[PDB]
Amino acid sequence: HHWGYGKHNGPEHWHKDFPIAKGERQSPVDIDTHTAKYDPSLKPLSVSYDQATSLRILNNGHAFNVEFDDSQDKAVLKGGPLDGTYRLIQFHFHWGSLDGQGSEHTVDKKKYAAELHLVHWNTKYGDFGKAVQQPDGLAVLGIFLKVGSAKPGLQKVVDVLDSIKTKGKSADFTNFDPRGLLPESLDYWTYPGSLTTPPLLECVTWIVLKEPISVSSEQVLKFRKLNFNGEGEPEELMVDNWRPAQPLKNRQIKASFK
Ligand SMILES: CCCCCCCCCCOS(N)(=O)=O
Ligand SMILES: [Cl-]
Ligand SMILES: [Zn+2]
Repeated sequence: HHWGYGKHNGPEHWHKDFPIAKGERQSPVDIDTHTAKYDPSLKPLSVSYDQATSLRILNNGHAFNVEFDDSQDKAVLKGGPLDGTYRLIQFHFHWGSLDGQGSEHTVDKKKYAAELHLVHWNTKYGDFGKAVQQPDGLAVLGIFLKVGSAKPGLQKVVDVLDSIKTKGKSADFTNFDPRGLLPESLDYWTYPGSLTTPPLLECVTWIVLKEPISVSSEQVLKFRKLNFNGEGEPEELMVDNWRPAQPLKNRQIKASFK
């Protein structure tokens, strides 16, 4: 009985195996734009993905991960609310069964069609494993997806999904440039949170971009053709793999823009 997004193993069940699910800094959260406050102490955000080197794409039964070689100082996120440098290790998405839902974070309760998560770990901790044992071990750059014009830079990801339809399948995925998934503006909201999937560790500094990227209906429809199940098992489409907004508790969301 592994965790998932179904009626008997979904978000409302996670707290039993992962008590931190009801913690003090859980993610995602609803971003109340009027309550968010501009923070002058925030330094310029720096996203340097020029030397990013992807290696493989994997269907882990919950979503698909585009993995990067993080053995060297490449693809780093710094500045903004961050102290030090964070290295990109992988990115993945959360999406819905319909265009009207899919994102984890919401903006004034608005749900986007999907949400992209670029996961980075604080280099001061040596590697990802040690970083997830620290309150400032991770930084996730979240980007909303809305349905409209196609995102050219996402097509290579879309076209490889047919080869990793089921849980456990992976495929070579080199030379993918994540810069092609970024919106024009880097305006963002930030707050201290957690991983949105078990183990739900509270080690994340969330940086959620205000400007969504547009993807075509055809592109997201292909995301929805993936399977939660493994090969040879009854088909359960990989859709609605998002955790709903959690209590904000003793936290404040800061804006990088006035
Ligand atoms: C402690 C070992 C488990 C670490 C698992 C990390 C999964 C990270 C990806 C899922 O998180 S999210 N949605 O970006 O917040
Ligand atoms: Cl189901
Ligand atoms: Zn995620």
